[PDB]
Order: sequence, then structure tokens, then C-alpha cells
Amino acid sequence: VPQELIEKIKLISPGTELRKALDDIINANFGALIFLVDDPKKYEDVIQGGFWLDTDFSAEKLYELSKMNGAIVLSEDITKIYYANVHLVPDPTIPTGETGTRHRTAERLAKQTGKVVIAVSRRRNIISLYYKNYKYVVNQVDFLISKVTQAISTLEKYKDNFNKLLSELEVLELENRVTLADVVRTLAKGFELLRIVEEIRPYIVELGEEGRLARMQLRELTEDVDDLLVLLIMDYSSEEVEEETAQNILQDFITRREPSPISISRVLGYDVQQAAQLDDVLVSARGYRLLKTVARIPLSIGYNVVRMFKTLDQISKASVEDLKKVEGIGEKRARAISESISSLKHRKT
Amino acid sequence: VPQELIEKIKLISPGTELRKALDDIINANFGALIFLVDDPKKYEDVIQGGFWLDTDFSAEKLYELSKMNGAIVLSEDITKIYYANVHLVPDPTIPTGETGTRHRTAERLAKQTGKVVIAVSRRRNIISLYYKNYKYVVNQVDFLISKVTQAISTLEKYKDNFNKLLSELEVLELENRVTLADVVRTLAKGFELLRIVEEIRPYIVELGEEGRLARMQLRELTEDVDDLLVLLIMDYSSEEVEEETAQNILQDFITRREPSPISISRVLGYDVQQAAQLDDVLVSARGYRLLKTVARIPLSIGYNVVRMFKTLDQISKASVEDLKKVEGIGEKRARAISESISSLKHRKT
Ligand SMILES: Nc1ncnc2c1ncn2[C@@H]1O[C@@H]2COP(=O)(O)O[C@H]3[C@@H](O)[C@H](n4cnc5c(N)ncnc54)O[C@@H]3COP(=O)(O)O[C@H]2[C@H]1O
Repeated sequence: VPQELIEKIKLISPGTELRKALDDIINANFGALIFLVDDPKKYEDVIQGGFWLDTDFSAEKLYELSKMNGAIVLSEDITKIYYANVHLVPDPTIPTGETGTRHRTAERLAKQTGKVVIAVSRRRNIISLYYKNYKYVVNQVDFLISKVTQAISTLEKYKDNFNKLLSELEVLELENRVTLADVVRTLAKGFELLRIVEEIRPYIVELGEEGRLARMQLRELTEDVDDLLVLLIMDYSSEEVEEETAQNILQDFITRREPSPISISRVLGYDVQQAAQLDDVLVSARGYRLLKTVARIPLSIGYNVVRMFKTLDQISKASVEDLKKVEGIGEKRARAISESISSLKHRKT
Repeated sequence: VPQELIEKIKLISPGTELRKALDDIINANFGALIFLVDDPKKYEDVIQGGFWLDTDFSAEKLYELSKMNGAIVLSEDITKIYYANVHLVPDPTIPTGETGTRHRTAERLAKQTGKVVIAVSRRRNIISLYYKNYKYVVNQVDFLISKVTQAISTLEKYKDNFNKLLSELEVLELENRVTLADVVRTLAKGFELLRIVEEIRPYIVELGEEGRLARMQLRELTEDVDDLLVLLIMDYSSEEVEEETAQNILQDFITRREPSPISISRVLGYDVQQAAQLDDVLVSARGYRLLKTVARIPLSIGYNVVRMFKTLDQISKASVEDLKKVEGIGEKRARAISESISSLKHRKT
């Protein structure tokens, strides 16, 4: 979905005076056919009849005008009403797959001029936006709230399962009993969860000002999940991996690749092709997750800690003095590392 | 109103199945937009979308299809329905005086193709027919009947006054006391009566089958007025006048010139400059009106009677023996001429 078109969709998103007018028009079963231009003179050959207005835009004015037959011409910045009650005459030879004169005119006119045209028919409650060779149908808020509320409820269930997987993983991590199956299962659930977020994003955007609570909910449910998955990938990949690399593996499984167990464990660098194999592959966390998240050790410095001790298990055996040899670890960070791991072992295992 | 257009108007006149369908369509407040062509696949460029039907016409089929959006395509003789639900796309650059997409389309397409296009708007009850550069509005029957009923009632009054003038003139004629004013006064009323018939004629045509009674009424009211006015012109023009010329006089004051007293007398060959002079000009009927109408003498033979006796006054003094000396007058025509005049002189004077 081009960014060019997304800028146009903003024009009619909940919160704008234009959208407010269009909601009133839909509510009254008036139709609408609206043409957005910056220089009316340049387009005087596709504009016939009607009334020259040249007056400041308002929602109420647009509403009143739409009671009349034909079309309305506004400035692109939606600050002026230029014409009302006009006949729009785009080139009839331009292909269109729309139905009815109103929507066939709209799509032809947008194709012909490279401008936005908005059509509302009298009996439906959708707003059809046309820009160049684009068509975007904009939905009512109540339809969008419904899908988004469902998506959020779905995200809650994925997130709860993710937390359960993770808390079990933690236990296994601290006891050094993790298998590849355990990692992959946890990553998959994380990947799927953020996929759902990506898929609902267009709905969220369409909601405009009415999507504010929805965005807050997404943010709260997904807050640290991306960082968490990146750290897991750095901790459990077959060979050592830089952060931005792990970030890309996340990007890949969120958007382009399917998060099947074999696919994940393969891209983590393991050579398995049967799902049952994962249970037999023993893995040991590098320790990045615990270092950044719990001991609050910056990644740049955690590299050196992993450089020296290789795995979490060995880090958990190091004394404060042992840790202090690392490039970046003073007594502050050394006790942070030492005490936070041991605290965790005590309470969790 | 060119004969070419009148033929097309017949297509939608009361009585035709097409008009019966348009009537229902008007009554249901469906609109209509109908394109008449014999070769559909040649007009492929101006007809988009819709359904190809190619089915035999009926009023009920047309009505049913008019429920759908857009336009309908029929054969020029209204025998086939070719398309329904189509989008008509005439050249947008053709000048049009119409208002609304429907009527602006109809006019432009009619001009572009030389074919009939019919448009009915949803809330108005008229049928607008476009043919080439012609536009003809066809009215509802109740409207036409009201005008025609008034026009006929108006005619009864003119006709009553014409009769009263005529019978007064009859008396003056039989007593040889006719002035040019009496003649002109009678002619003028007859002229005006026939003008009214001319003005109402388009409404009557427009009424189609619903104008049968109205035609009979006009026929009864005017059936011999024209012949009567022709014979008056032949009896009172200053210089002898052939029948053909007299009919051309009649035709002139019915259409071209206005039947003013001075003007009528001037055309009759009397150098008059003021209406008050008409009362001083004495005239004598040659006798054609009486010879044709009352004695049943053919005009051809009439001339021979007039060339001999010059005026009605002299004819009324001629004996049977005198009259038989005329070419074409046997003993029966002679006694027909003499007894009909003496009979009228006895009864009317
Ligand atoms: N070229 C054509 N070919 C076939 N049928 C034609 C036609 N032009 C008009 N009609 C028919 O007349 C109906 C009423 O059009 P109206 O202009 O009143 O109402 C129109 C008009 O107010 C507006 N609108 C549509 N096209 C427009 C255009 N090019 N320019 C400006 N306004 C337009 O959309 C309304 C709904 O049109 P809708 O199609 O439902 O219904 C149309 C359509 O069925």
C-alpha cells in the first residue's frame, strides 16, 4: 500500500472535518462525488456547469452542497470549496471496472488527472477513494472497531500463551536443560503474535483519531516482545549473531517467511528436517537475554561478557572478581550480573 | 415542427405500447433513458456494460428493465430490446443546454448519432425526446386534454359568432345592402376561428389515440368553414378571382398575415386607409356562395352563370327561361337556382 495513497487516506480519516462531513452525508443517504484539485482553471475541461463558489471549506457547507445533484470540487488541502453541482466529464474511453455512473466517473477522472476523487453512493455506507490507478474503500468506524477489538482479543490469547512458554523456557534456561524444541516453540508463538499486529495495522490506520485506544492496547500487549525475540535469537542461534542480524531474522519471520518449527530452527542454523528432531537437540543460552534484561548490561558490553564466558551457565558460575576482568564490568556491573542471576536461580529453580 | 421529428413523436404517442410503458415508468417514479438504434454493434463505442438481451419488445419487459440503473437500448421500430442497464458515453465536448447527467447525456448522444434518445427524470412527469438537434417535450394526457377541451370550448364561441355574422350577412346579401365592413367582419371571424384550429393542432397530434374524440369535435365545428370563406372571397373581391387564388387568400390569413379589417379589405383589392371607411364601400356578391351551397351548382358551371348575370341580385331576377340560356343550366339546374333563391328571399327577408 503506497505511501502516496496513505497520505490521501489521511484526508478522510476519523478526526478530519472532511470525514465528519462525509459521515453526515452517509448518515443522510445523500450521495457524494468530490474532486480534489489545486488549480481549478487547469481542469476546467473536465468541469462543466454548476456554481462557482470559491469559499472557505467547512463540514456544514459540504453537507449542504451535497444535497444538490452532481459533483463538488475542493482544493487538495481541503481548505476551499471551488465548485458545487458540477458535471464531471472524464474521457469515456478510460478503462474502469466500477459500476454505476458515479463510481465509473470517479475512477476515470482520477486516472485521467492524477487527482483524488471521492464517491459515496446513496444506499451504501462506504467511502470510495480514487487517486491515480488506486482505489481504496474506507470503512465506517463501527466496522473497524469490531475487527480491531477482535484482533486485540486474539492478541491477548497469543500473548498469554507466549508468557507461559517463556516462563517455562526461563526455568529450563536457568537449569541449563533447554532443547531446540523449547526455543523454536517460543519463537514461533512470538513471531505469530507480531504477525497479527502487522496484519491489523491497516485497520488501525483507517481508524484515525478513533484508533487511539486501540494503539495503546497494542503497545501494552507487545511492548518488549520484539527485543525479547531478538535476544532469544542471539542466545540460541547455532553460531554467534550480531544484534542487527537477529533483528532481520525477526523481520523475515514477521513478514516474508512462515514461522514453521523446521523453518525457524533451520534459519537459526540447525540442520534438522523433521519436527521430532528438535526434542533431541540440546542448546545453551549465550546469556544476552539475561544480561540486557535483568542485569541491565548494555548489549555492546554484553558482547565482551559472552566473548569471555560463552554461555549463561558459565556466567552463572563466575564470581564477582571473575566477571570484573571483562572490558566494561566494574564492581557495579559485576554484582549486578552475579546477584541477579543467583536471585533468579533461587526464586525460579 | 419538421415531419421527420413528427414521425419520431408518434413512437411515444398515446396508443403505442412504448408510451404505455413510459406511462407506467413515470407513475412508478422510475426514470428512464432509452436509446433507439437498428444496428447495435455499430454503436458499441457509446454503449458500455449492461446486459445484452436481443429479445422481442413489450411494454412490461421495458417497465421491468427500467427498474435497473442506467440506460436501455431498443430497435428504431421498437420491436427489439437490445440492452438494459447500460452506460451511455457520448462525446463530452458536444454542446448541451440540458441540466442533469441524464438529459445532458440524452441530448449529446442524440446529436452524436442522429438517433432518438428518450429521457424521463424520476420526479417530473414529462417525456423528453431528443432526435438530432431537435428537442421535443411530450406531455401527459390530462394536461393535453385540458388545453384541447378549453380550445374547443373557445371555438364553439367563435363559431357561434361566425354563424350570427353569417346570417346577418345573408340577409344583407339577399337585399343587396352589403357593405365592405360586413364582408370583412365575417371573413375576419372565420379567419380567427381557423387560426385557433391551427394552433391547437400540435396538441391533438400529441394526443394520439386519446385525441380521436377531439378530432371529431373539431371536424363537426369547422367542416365547411374553409369552403365558405373561399366563396366569400370569390363573391366580394374587387376583381374576379379563381378558386385557387381565393384558397391562397384563405391560407395567407390563417398563417402569414394577421386578419385585420384594413388588411383584409386591402387584400380583397380595396384601396382603404382606415376602418371607418369600410362602412361606406358598397359591394355586391357575384353569387358563387349561394350557387354552390344552396343551388348545388358546381363552381365550373357557376362561373358561366356569373359571367352572364354578373351579380346575385341579377340572378335573383332571372327567369327559368333566362337562366337556361347559360351554358350548363338545364331545366333542373335552372329551377334549382331560381327556386332556391326565391325560397331564401321569402323565408329570410
Ligand atoms: N450517461 C448515462 N448513462 C446511463 N445512465 C445515466 C447516464 N446519466 C444519468 N443516468 C442515469 O440517471 C440517473 C440519475 O442520474 P443523476 O444525475 O440525477 O444523479 C447522479 C449524479 O448526481 C451523480 N453523478 C453521477 N455521475 C456524475 C458525473 N459524471 N458528473 C457529476 N455528477 C455525477 O450520481 C448520481 C447517481 O447516478 P445513478 O447512476 O445511480 O443513476 C443515473 C443513471 O441511472
